[PDB]
Parts: sequence; C-alpha cells; structure tokens
Amino acid sequence: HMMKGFAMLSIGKVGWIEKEKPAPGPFDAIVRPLAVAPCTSDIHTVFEGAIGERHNMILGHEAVGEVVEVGSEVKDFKPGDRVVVPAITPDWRTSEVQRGYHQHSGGMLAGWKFSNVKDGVFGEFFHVNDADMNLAHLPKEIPLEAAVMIPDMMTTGFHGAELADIELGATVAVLGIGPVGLMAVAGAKLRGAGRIIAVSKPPVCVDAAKYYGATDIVNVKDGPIESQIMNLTEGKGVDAAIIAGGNADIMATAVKIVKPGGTIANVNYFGEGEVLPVPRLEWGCGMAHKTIKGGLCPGGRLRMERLIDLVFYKRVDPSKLVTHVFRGFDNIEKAFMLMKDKPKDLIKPVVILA
Amino acid sequence: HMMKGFAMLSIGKVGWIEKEKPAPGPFDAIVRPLAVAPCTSDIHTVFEGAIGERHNMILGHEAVGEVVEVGSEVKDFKPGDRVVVPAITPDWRTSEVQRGYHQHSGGMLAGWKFSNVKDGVFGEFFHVNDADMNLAHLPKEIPLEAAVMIPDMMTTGFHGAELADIELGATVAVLGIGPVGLMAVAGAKLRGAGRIIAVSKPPVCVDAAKYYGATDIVNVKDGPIESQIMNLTEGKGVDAAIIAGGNADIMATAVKIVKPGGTIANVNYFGEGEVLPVPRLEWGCGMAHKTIKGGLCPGGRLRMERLIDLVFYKRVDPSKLVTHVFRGFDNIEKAFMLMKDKPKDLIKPVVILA
Amino acid sequence: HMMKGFAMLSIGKVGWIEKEKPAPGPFDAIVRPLAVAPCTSDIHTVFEGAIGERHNMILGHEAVGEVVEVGSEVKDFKPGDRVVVPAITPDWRTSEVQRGYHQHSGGMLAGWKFSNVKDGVFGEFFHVNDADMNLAHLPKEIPLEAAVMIPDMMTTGFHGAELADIELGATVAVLGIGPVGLMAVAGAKLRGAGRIIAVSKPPVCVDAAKYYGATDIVNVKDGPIESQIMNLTEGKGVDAAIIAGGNADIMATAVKIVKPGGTIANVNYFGEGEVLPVPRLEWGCGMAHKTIKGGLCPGGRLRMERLIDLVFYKRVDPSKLVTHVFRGFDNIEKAFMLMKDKPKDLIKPVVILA
Amino acid sequence: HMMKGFAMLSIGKVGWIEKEKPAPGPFDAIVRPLAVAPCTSDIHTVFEGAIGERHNMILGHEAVGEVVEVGSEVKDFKPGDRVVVPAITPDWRTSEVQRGYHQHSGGMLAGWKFSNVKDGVFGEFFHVNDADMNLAHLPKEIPLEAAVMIPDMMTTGFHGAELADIELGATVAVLGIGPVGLMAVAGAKLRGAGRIIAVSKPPVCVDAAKYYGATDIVNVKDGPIESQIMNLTEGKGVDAAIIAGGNADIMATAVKIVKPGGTIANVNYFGEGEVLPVPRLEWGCGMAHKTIKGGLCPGGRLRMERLIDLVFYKRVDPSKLVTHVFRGFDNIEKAFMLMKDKPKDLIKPVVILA
Ligand SMILES: [Zn+2]
Ligand SMILES: [Zn+2]
Ligand SMILES: [Zn+2]
Ligand SMILES: [Zn+2]
Repeated sequence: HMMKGFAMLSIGKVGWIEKEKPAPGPFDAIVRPLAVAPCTSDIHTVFEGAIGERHNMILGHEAVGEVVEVGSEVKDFKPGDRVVVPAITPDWRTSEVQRGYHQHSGGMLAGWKFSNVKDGVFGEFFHVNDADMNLAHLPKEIPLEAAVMIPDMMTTGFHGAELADIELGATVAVLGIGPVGLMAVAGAKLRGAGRIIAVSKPPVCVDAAKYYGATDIVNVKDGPIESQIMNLTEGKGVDAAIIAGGNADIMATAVKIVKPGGTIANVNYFGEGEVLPVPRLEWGCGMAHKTIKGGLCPGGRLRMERLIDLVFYKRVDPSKLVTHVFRGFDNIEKAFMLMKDKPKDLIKPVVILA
Repeated sequence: HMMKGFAMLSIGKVGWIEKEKPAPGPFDAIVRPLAVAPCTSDIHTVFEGAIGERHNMILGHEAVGEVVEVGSEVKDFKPGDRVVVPAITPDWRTSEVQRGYHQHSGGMLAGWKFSNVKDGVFGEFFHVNDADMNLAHLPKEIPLEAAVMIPDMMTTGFHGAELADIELGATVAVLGIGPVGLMAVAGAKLRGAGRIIAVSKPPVCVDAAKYYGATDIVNVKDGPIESQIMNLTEGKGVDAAIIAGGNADIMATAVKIVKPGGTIANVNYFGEGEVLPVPRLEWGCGMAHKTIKGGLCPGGRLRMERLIDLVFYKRVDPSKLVTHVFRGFDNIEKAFMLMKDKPKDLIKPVVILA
Repeated sequence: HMMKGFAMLSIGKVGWIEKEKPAPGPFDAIVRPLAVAPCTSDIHTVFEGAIGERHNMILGHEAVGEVVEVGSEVKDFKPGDRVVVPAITPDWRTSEVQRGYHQHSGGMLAGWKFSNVKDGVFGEFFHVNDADMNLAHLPKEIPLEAAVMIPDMMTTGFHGAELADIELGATVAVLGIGPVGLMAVAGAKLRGAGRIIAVSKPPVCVDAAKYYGATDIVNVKDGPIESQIMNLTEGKGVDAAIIAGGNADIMATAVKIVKPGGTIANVNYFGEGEVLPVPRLEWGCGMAHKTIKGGLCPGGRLRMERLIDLVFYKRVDPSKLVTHVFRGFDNIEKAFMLMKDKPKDLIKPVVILA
Repeated sequence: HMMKGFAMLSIGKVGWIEKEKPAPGPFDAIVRPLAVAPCTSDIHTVFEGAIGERHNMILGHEAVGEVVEVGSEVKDFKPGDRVVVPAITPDWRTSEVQRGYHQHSGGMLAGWKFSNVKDGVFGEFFHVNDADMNLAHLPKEIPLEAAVMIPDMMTTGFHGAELADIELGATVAVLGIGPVGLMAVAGAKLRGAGRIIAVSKPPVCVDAAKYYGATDIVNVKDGPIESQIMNLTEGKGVDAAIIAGGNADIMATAVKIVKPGGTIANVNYFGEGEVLPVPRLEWGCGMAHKTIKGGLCPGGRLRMERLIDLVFYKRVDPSKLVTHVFRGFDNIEKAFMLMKDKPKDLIKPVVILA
C-alpha cells in the first residue's frame, strides 16, 4: 500500500522518499502519473528556498495521468480515465472564487498546492483535490509529451497574452523565451497580434520562437533591449509587453518599450530582490497609462479543457517545447537535474512512465 | 472638369452619370481608385431602399486607390501614394468620438459615408474626408485584390469576433458564411477560438471556411441548425455565436445555441422586417445572461494600419475571398450585378483599374 | 417531525400544508425565518405555471433568518446566527461557476433554487445548500424589513445597473419602477449616473423614485415614452437604459431611447410572448452598437456581504421600498395575495415572524 | 492689444511679464478667465524643474472663463459663453486618439498643454486649441469656486476611482487626502464603494474626508499604514487602493494592503526617485494579480460635460475643496505661493476675477 516519490529533503538536498499511498476524500481523486515534467520552480524551491523551508516534500507539479481511485462523491471521473492535471488545483469553495480569482483560493497563490503545501506529482501516485472541478479528460488523440506542456507552460504563457490586452494587429514584445516565453508568443498569435518581437539572451532557440509566431528575434548580444526595440518600431514602442523571464531589471525594460496606454503583463516568477523597480520617468511619473499586471496561471478543469481543445483542434502544437524525452521513474531524478545545470539544447524535458 | 461615376439613379435603377470631380477641403484628399469591390449593402440600398431614396449617388464603398490631390493642411499623404481607403471614414471631432464610437460620429451609422450620404468609390475619383485620420498607406508587398478586402470584409468580420468576447479555447459558431462570415471565422481563429462551427445554407463554400479556420461545417439542408449544433456540442451549446448573414429569424437561432453567459455578436445588415426576434424562453425570459451585440465595422487610419499588418505578417490571407477579378471601369456594372443575383461560385468580386 | 409551510398546492391553488422538517447535509444549514417577502415570481409560478406544475412546494424566496442546524462541515455559521439568505443559492462546483455565471450553475437560472426546485422560505424552517458559500452574517444594527430587501430586490436592481456599463455622469433611463426598478435607480446613482430618468405607468410612486436618486419622472399616461425622452434629452437619447418591468414591447422602447453605443440592461422577467421585439431600424439594422444584456441577479455569500455593507455604511436605505409590514406566520398568506391584484400604495410587503 | 501674465521666468523665479495677447486659429478660441487655481504641479515645474527649464511661460492650468474670440470654424462656442476649460486640451486628430488614450495624443502626457508647451491660464487671456472639442458650457447655477474644481481636481480624483475597478460594496482605500484625494473619495462613493478608508498624513482635514464619503480615517501618527489597514479589515485587505499623493514608497504600501486580485490605481505625480518600488513578496513574486494602473486625468469637452452634470444634479459638491477665496488678478501671486508648503488644514485656493 506504499509508494516511492522523488522529494526535496531539505533546502539543498533532494532524494527518493517512501510514503503511505494517499487516500482520497469524498470529492478527491488519486492519480498515477503517465508523463511528468520538471520546472525551474522546483530548483528555486530546493536550492534557493524561493518558497521557504520544506521537509520531505515530493517535487514536481506538471503531470498527465490515469485516475486510479475516486471518492464516493466524484461524479465525472472513474478509475481508468486519462486526465490532464492543472498545476493549480484550488479549493473551489472560498470567497476568492466568488471574486473570480481561483489562483488565490484560500490565500495568495494558494491555488498552487503541488510541491508547495502538498506532495507533488513526482511519485507513483498523487492526490488531486476536488476531482470533478480540478481534472480534465485527455483525448487519446493527444500525445503525452504535448499534453504535459498544458498544466503549467501553456496556461502560464497564454495567461501572459490574456493579461496583455492585445488588440487585433497590435505589436507585442515578449521578454524572455523560456518554455513559458514561447507559449506567450503562441498566446499572442492566439490573440491576433500582428508583429511579435521575441527578445532572448543567448543562446536563442530561434526556430522555436519563429515556429510559435515570432516575426522578429531580438538577441541581447546585439545591444540593449530598449534600443533594439525602439529602432524596430521607429520610436513608437510596442502595444504590449509580456514578461516571461529574467531579473528584476527586466520590468524597467518592459515599461521603457511599451507605448503610452499599453500594457505590461508579467507571468514570471521573480525569485530575488526585495522590490521590482518601476522606472519613474518612463512610467510617465505615474501617468503614462502603462498598466502593469502580474498573475499566476489559471488552473481547474475548465482552463485545462479549453487548452486541450486548442491542442486538439490544431491551434497550437506544444510538442516543440519538449527537447528531452526520458522513460521510467529512475529518470525523474536525471530530468530534475537538467533544469539546474542549464544546458544549450534544453527547453523542457519529459519523463514518460507508461 | 468632369468624371465618370456609377450611380444609383433612384430606388431600382443604376447607371453611369457624370459629375464635377469633387474638390478637397483643407484637410481632405482626392483619390482615384486602383481596385474596387461591390457589396450586398449597395443592393439593399438600390433595390430594397433599405436607407430610403437617393438620386445620382455614386455607389460602392470598398477601394484602394491613388491619391491625386490633397488639401492645404494634409500632412501624411501626397499625390501618388497608394492607399487603402476604409469603408468607414468618420469625422473625428465629434462627441461620439470622445465617447469611443467613431462608427456613429454625427449620428447612427454616420461614420459610413460612401454610398450612404456621399458619393462612393465607383467613380473616376472620390472624396476622402480628413485624410491624415482616414487613409492608410498600402505596402508594395500587399496585392490589390487582397488589399481591397480590408476596407469592409476584413474589418467587419473581425469586428464580429471582437464583439463576441472570445476566450482562449472557446467554441464559436459563425452563422452565414459570405465573405464577411468567412472573415468572422478568421477573426475567431485570431481571438484564439478552439472549435469553430461554420453554418451555411447550400451551397456551402466549404474550402474557404476550412481555410480560414472552421473545424466543422453545418449545412442547413441537413436539418434545423439548433438541433445540429446541439448534437455537435453534446448539448452544451457554443460560447459565442457571430451573425454574419441571414434573415431576421437567424437572431433567434443565435440565441438558441449560445449557452447562458455566452455572447451573440451581430455584424449582419438586416435589410427587411420591423423586428429582429429574440426568443423569450431561450433568452431565459430576460435572465440567461446571453448578451447580444450588433455593430458597424470600425474604420479610420489606425484600423486599416492594424489589419494591413495582419495581412503583412502573414496572419490572414484575405485573397481567397476574391472569386472573380475583372479589369476596367466598364466591368464595375458586371460585378455590381453579380452581387444582386447570387450565383454559386461567388464569394466576393474585385475590379482592377490599374 | 413536521412543520407548517405556505405552499403552491398545484397550478392555481395555494395553502398551508405540513411537511417533514428538512435535514442538512454535511454542507447545508437549516434556517428558521425572521422576516420574509413575497414576489411577483411566485405569482407567475402559481397562477400561470411559469415553471410547470408543482405539488406541495413551499413558496417564497426572500428571507433573513436564524440558523438552527448545520452540517458536520459548516465552518462559518453556527446555530443562533442571524443571516441574510440570498434568493440565488447555487451549487458552487460546476463548470458554469468556473465560467463566471453562478446564476446558471448547472443549467439556465439553476442558481435559483427556492420555490423552483426546492421548498422555499415560507416555512417554519428551510434548507440552505452550502451554508459557508451561501449565507451572510447579518449585523444586528440592520433592521429586518431593510435586510429582507437584499436577497432579491437590491441585488436584482443593482445587477441592472452593473450590466448597463454606466459611466460617470452618464444619463440613465430606468423603465418600470417597482421595487426592482427603484433599486436600479439607486443602482445607477451608485455607479455615478448624472441624470436619472424614471419611467412609470400610473400610479407613479414618485417620492420613492426621487428618493432613490431619480432626477426626472416620465409618466406614460402623458404620452409615448420614446417621444418624451427625446424631448427631455434634446434629441440625444440616453447613455443607458435599465428594464425593470413591462411587457415585451418595452424592449423595443429601450432600444429606441438608447443612443448608439449605449447599453440596454434587462433584469425583468418577461412572462408572455414568443419573441421580445428588437426594432430593426432603431437597432441600426444590426449595427447601432446598442448592446443588449439580460441576466438573473447574483447570489451567494459575497454578493450578500457586499450589499450588506452598502446598507450598513449608509450608502442605500432599502426600507422605503417596504410599504406593508405584517407580523406572524398567518399574514404570509395575506402578503402573498397582495402580490396578485397589485394595489396603488404597494411596492413590497414584509412579514416579520419575531 | 497686449496682455500681462504671471510667468515662470526661469527655474526658481516667477514674476509678472508682458506678452502679446494670443490669437485663435480657425478652430481655437480665446478665453478670458473668470476663476483660476494653482496646483503643486506648477511648484514642481518652477522650483524643481520637473519639466525642464522654461522662460516667460505663463503658469496655471485650472480656470473657467468667458469666450471672447472664436476662430472662423468654431461652431458650438460664441463670444459671451461661460466655459469650463479642462486641464487636458489634447489635439484630437492623432492615432493615439483612435486608440482611446487622448491624454497621450501626440506623446506621453501630451494632452496636457497649459503651462507645459503653451501659456497657461494665469493671464488676461489664454488660448484653447480646438474649442469645439475642448470646451464645455458652464451653467449659471454652478458657482465659480465650484466650477474651477472640475478642470483638474474632480477629473483627476474620479479617474483614480475609474481606474480602480471598484465593485458594488467593495472596500476602497484612498491614500493621501489632498484635494485630488478628496475627489478620489467622492469618486469611490460614485462607483458604489461601501467602506471607504481615507489615509492621510497629519494634520488630517477630517471633516472634508467624511463629507465626501469616507467611513474610516487612518492617521499615520497612530502607526504604519499597512499595520492599521490590516487591523481595520480583519486581515483581508482592501479590494482596491487609490493613490492620490505621497512619496515613491507609498506604492509599496498600496501593494501591501490590497488583496490578491485587487487594483492599485495611482493618479499621483511622483516627482522624485529613479524607481517606484513594487514589493516582490507582497506582489506575489510577480503573480498576486494585483493590477497597477497609473493615469493622467481625462480632458476634452465630454469629460467636462459629464462632470458638470454630476455637480448639476447634486451628485458631488466640490466647493468644500475651496478653502481660500481671493479676488482679483493681483492675488494670483499670493495664491501660487500657498501651494509650495504645508500652510493650514485648508490647502486648495481659488482666485475669482469677476
Ligand atoms: Zn512549473
Ligand atoms: Zn458592403
Ligand atoms: Zn425572489
Ligand atoms: Zn494641478
């Protein structure tokens, strides 16, 4: 009745632990993973303690799997179903849900439970709260390596594009093309952007940017970002800027390149610094109408259902994000380490457990 | 001097007339057409008198052309510049512009001047009010047959999708696939729709729908729409429905297939009837939260610039709308009549003057 | 273990009956009523069968009360708590709630459960589903006759003003000034309306209208509404119109008085007709940008909490809506009858049980 | 036909100078001022060189006056008209106006022309560009000391409340109660806020705050702002926060007291510092969904007409902002200096010219 899981032992230390296999509440489900993917979040969780001290916590929160047990009141999911599990699995009966922000259901960022306040998906099984509200059915027609890009990568990048308030034909710059960065680009093509400028530090995975809708690549090795983008837009700037990675000073770049009345949409997790700087003069001394938004990705069944459809109806192919495919539980560790030691060919690895 | 122009002589009669070539005021410009396209709107105007009697009114309101004269205070356009002229050319200094509705600058629909309250583009020359605000430069790289779909077809169909409040992955139905309908399909793809259900009466121009993003074709000859669309969506309905053509009874269809909280976005010109019917029960007896919108397409310099970019950055290829291309002024009549009797191969015709 | 309740016996007949006292599930609460109100809704249900046949269904859905029993998992409400019970008490775990429409949680209007799919509040006890999500604590400082205006009247009227997209200083027309209409008048004042024109059939309850913020009274006995409003507004029309009562043709009137780009917000229950008429010409032949909205009122704890604060912080005093106050269970029968055959002094009656 | 005007001679020195009376262009008007008011902005321009060096620039930008000359094309305004002149008088024919941001018509803050790129209202005459778009008629029934609060104070404060996305019953904090702060309080009551917490530096002009709708006063002398507001709102924070004054660090306070999903609405001119700090942990490390907005107040004819109606229909009485009334041109110098330091509980002065 036991299970192995790849865990954070303490800040700096990871290892395999072994626990009682979890029991579902009346509304929850127990899922075994079919594919999983590690993210930079887990590294900052373990090695920089970006979310504080943790002890013997199974890592990972991007998984698609097979439901194996359901509580007595779970009505839409039965043992055997292939499901897509959003990284964010909020508690759906809170006053924040009545306000429309499920990401923060029960506290700030509290919709994010995996490898934060509960054991994550890097185990033989994991626990999904409120199955009927927090799982989506996975069509057979969608491959696992593509599906596992939906729980975080796709929903975050697309949320960047949602937050940017893009108008048809607007010119959009994307700052940082990690895997989320690339999805922000597809997210902008999905909101009808015209010109899409992808800005990356070397090494640039250019083909991926162009594939997902980029019209220009800006490489920081060719000069400051603000200068490159102003020159491309003949001084007008961009209608929106999506921040999908970088240091705190990238926020000032965003304000500096967005035209008045445009929007800076941040989806990046800033791990260091006490304040994120907003430049005074380039924010109009507070009046340039440059709206700044910054949000955690949506989770829950509906968001997953809606992005699955984007994948199924051939609107976006997230499989080009997957640069490494491993098989078998032992490789979960190997894949985890690839995210620390950042190589050159790497976007995102996927471990298929089958 | 004089000019040739194809006019509505009176309700029921069209023919070529002769006028003084119009002169520009200090802010206007005179354009001669390079390519023009006729629209059904002119048909409802001439043969159904949908806007009342007119006498010797040059018809047509879709053109790209060559500036030949400009007023003393026009700053961005010179004789010789190739320009895209939007169907809607409003007066930009009215209280309706400060309210955010330039389409109704000076009264309901008053932003639409060509072949409504001023002579249209089916002449050797025509008058564009407020040149710097109402003309867009045409890049050499964009062909004329494709560029002339921007003044009405592209801006209207897209406006249908803008009004529909489309969310990423939403399911969208498009009712009526004329040229405008087809652009509503492209617009829905541009707002990130997943499944897009295109509904037409036979003959369905299927290849065009599929090309611009349709995932399903509903043929009215196969049974009532509502029954077909419910069966496609396993009873759930659609998140939005864009009306781009049909009789008044199509407004009820839209309401019957949209789920509660969905949006019916109308861009169709209803030419006959006293009422457009809203079915009481399926509008929840006034409480289903099915919002209905109906709007004239945006025009002006910025709208055209933003859609030109959508063509330019390979977002939408509107050239597949153009099913008939003729050359020479004489053929304006031939093309105009093509819009009266609707044959089967016809989506949109274009007359090139060169 | 029985209880008396005032019920719809069958279509056409009401009477006091005796039922099993309800039991709460682990998430439910049992409330005894402290004050109740009858609604027109109950009339259309009983005598016109608006929601079909029913047998022994306790009527009524506006109550403030005292919790007497709670399920094992209720955390925020205990036996003894005075609470405001919203008319809409939805199931909070549905895909419609993730879409943002709890009113339609599980189907159209399904957030409306009382005297629809479950026994209403005209009993010695009634059952509130999901107490932690669907009850609000009632401060002692708020009188019961005012509090019982919050479950439907205040939230429906205010929803009318929320939907109208009222801008600061906008001119708002409210069509029909019953209790809901009067709260829409106050709703338009709370959203910053300047001029607020109240339109009523005789006898006009003017004093309440002016008291809730109306600046003009239009009496229909003095002539057609459309002609009256145009003369008041020097031909310009109104920025928004809230429909809070009338026949189906009041929709067509609303469209005729709203300026282009304005909004028609409906909160009225339309009981007869196959269609609600939208006039084609005055709706711009489908292009006047006159947006039409029609929605059921919000419910749940957060909606109630927020209106409770509006009364508590002296933003709105709903008591002037209450024209008849009785004491004792017996007078629920008398109050119900007042809703049919509506006399001249009557807005809304309240029965206090104490 | 010369005129004297109160000018910024250079950084640090002001004085009465002599200039040619300005002439109107064909669309412009010349106004003589009837009442005027100085603002802190002119101080930051004069003594801190906030907009760089200027020479012989007439100051001041809040005035209501009398039309004395009109251009050949002015159609809605004649010599003799009482007009309210908004601080922002933008050029209405730029692509930034088509995007919906007239404050930035022609560049960042470029809708603000008075005492920036043209002579301000502290002269015997001043020049209003594009009269038909930038003047509103002033009813006799509105007193001058009240009317002159509309060009800047009322429109700025209300814009703070417009930007905050306030929901009916929401809890709103206003940080800083200068004159703008007080209008922001009135703005939050006009968007239907329930609880309104006004936060000020000592000494608090309390009576004004309560008059415009404040329900709680927070004094910084009783402890840090963050600590107090958490205590008042039992840990939940406020749904929105309007910044109407303070140093750069007040932005961090704002982020710290607003709940996840709330909005920080800034209308303050931040004059010093290189960065405005957004605190990382309280901004969700980039994901708390705390939207930050910052905007220049709206201008133009319609904005003024709409605030005039709010005053006219007794929705807001701004005269309580007017604490000092002086008479005569000579007193323009005296009134200007009151704005350079903390004088009294009174603050904002008005000069009546009659
Ligand atoms: Zn992640
Ligand atoms: Zn047409
Ligand atoms: Zn009710
Ligand atoms: Zn000022």
